[PDB]
Amino acid sequence: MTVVPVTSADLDAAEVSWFSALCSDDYAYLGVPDGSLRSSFEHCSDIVKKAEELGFRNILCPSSYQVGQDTLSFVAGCAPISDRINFLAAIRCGEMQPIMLARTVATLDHMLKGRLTLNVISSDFPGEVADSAFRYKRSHEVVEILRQAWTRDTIDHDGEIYQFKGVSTEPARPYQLNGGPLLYFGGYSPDALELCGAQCDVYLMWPETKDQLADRMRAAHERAAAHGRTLDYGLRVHMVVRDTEQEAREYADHLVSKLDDEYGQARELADKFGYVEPNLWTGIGRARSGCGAALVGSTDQVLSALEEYQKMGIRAFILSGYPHLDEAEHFGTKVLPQMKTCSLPHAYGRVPSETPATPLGNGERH
Amino acid sequence: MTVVPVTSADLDAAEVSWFSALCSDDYAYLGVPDGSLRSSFEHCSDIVKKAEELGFRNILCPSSYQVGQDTLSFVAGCAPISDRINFLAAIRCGEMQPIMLARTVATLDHMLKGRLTLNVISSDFPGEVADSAFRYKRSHEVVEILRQAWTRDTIDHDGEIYQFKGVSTEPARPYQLNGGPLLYFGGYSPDALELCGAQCDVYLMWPETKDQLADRMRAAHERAAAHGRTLDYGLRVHMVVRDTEQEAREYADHLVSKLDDEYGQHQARARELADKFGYVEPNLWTGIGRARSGCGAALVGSTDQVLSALEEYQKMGIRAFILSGYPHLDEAEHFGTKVLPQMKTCSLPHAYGRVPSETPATPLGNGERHLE
Repeated sequence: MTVVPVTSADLDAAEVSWFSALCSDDYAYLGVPDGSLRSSFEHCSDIVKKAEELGFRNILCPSSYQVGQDTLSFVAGCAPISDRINFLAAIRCGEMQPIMLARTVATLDHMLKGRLTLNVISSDFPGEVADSAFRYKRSHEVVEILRQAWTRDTIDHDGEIYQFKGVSTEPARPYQLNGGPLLYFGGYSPDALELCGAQCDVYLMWPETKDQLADRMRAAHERAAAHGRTLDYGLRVHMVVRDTEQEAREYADHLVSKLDDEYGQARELADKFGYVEPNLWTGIGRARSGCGAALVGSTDQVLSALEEYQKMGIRAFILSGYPHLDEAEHFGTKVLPQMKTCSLPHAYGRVPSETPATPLGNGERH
Repeated sequence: MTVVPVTSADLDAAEVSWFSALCSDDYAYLGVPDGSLRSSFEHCSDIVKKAEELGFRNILCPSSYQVGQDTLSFVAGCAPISDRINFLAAIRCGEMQPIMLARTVATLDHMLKGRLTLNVISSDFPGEVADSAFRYKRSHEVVEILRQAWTRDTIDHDGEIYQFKGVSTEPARPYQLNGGPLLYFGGYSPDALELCGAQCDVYLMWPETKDQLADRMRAAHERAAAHGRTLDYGLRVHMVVRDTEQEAREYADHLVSKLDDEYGQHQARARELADKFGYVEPNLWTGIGRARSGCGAALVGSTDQVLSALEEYQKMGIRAFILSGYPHLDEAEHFGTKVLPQMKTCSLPHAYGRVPSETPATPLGNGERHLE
């Protein structure tokens, strides 16, 4: 069947997401600063606007100290302007004070009538450096707390890094039910699995050999099962999709074309930046934009690959092209229509239909 | 003579601000929890929308762990929806990590094409308890840093609470120039003056006897002048304003009517708590203070009484007003149709010269984008 048991087993669809590129991540030629495509609100919202326009059911919103929009600001920016699309908010644990994060989570959740998914990154703070051990221990206690806000009356958490005995959750009650919003995050180190295992609702994978992926999927599930839980499974990958393959390979070679790479040329080139699979091009990795591989192929090639990834159990896709605008337009008109899509929160059953009996909703105000 | 020198001396106007009430602060009868008036986005934005509709030039956006909108979220909420009105964002220092705050500040600033003013509150964090000494020392280092972001190329700050050696400001460059956005905040405690002194652009005063205010204004200026700075001065007060005074006194007595106070009173045992909760001035009713809402006094009077009182406050040097009624919606409607049109208003940032006219040469604006 599926590589491992997946929480959304019986689901005959998948969440096909785009990318807001809030961290000056958008480009015309990779390595080439293009003024048109700075990560400004006008632009980045245009993406969300066009992404929703085309029927993408979520969009990742990254968070780093680069020129661009603060995640949570941008989400709230777009909340009024959006109708249908879910948001995937990057959130560095410890960055905003847990209880306040808990609130902001709620606030947004209500701003979006449930269309929210916190993505829990655990990296170093800007201008700060503390070791993995702590950073995860921290990101643990922060989710532990967010979870209390969403489930309990009162926050009672006596940790190594944080301590809260008896803090009303009324300020921080979210739109979503049944344990609160969904958490899409990954991690490969044991520490980052333990977390993806105890607390991932979704587990993200950066792109690899169809078999290497299986191994990740197992390695994750093993840790999840020890906490008596099943995960769902998602793929971050880039995208170059056209009618014809010799059009896609062409554009792909156009994207890196100006990049003054180590391979910009005793010329014994070890070029292990070629097609690790039929349609999985690791060449894009010669601009280390985080995602080091891209689906490249005809409409039908891409569609088949995603249909395969789906057969395995990968229930979410977090796609991203260059430009982020134009490439969403392609995949949108071409591949999207031909998938059965969903919103994981709607399926997982967290979002209610009419505004709920919350403090910020239809509850008794005390 | 204004009581003390004010930064906006020759300014023939004032910034007349309203109140978003994001901290379940809105009511019909004080002490009476009303579902109608939750601090939800729909509602609180309606205020900003109505407040801007009427020509209020700023709106304070408070920040506490009560049922309501997170400030900075709500500001960014309203940024797309607004055209004219400035926002005054409450900002608990240390709450968000300084460098990231610095960014968020920029992000918003650009979302608002300059229509931003951070209000620097220095209280305890939710579920946390730390001694005043530290809380201020912290709020110091946080402004010190925000200011670097707004002025310098990289952030270099070695503090007791925070340390950042050499952190590009490119991510965190604001829309505003000339020292960055404006800081409206108060404080009466020594520590809170020293700060309002070293770092207030505006200094906010909760309502008092026109003379008691003067004393605050002096005590503030002493600290400001010691740093070789002039402040501007702003008044938080509530509002009940009508055509007729015996209409305003009426509504006022209606607001506290349900409040289950010690004052809610045959062996004739009657205390004079109306000594404590009556008209300390002509039009300054301390009765609202029964509601132990933060602002313990309200302007109450005819249109023309209120207008005169504000014109008096203005003579002294108070160049900003942060007004708030009950309901927040309806009362803004009154003051708006009645008193507002009859004042010469402004935007302090526009006057202080911080906002530029065409989109600036910033990272997020019209600037050269540099390989990441």
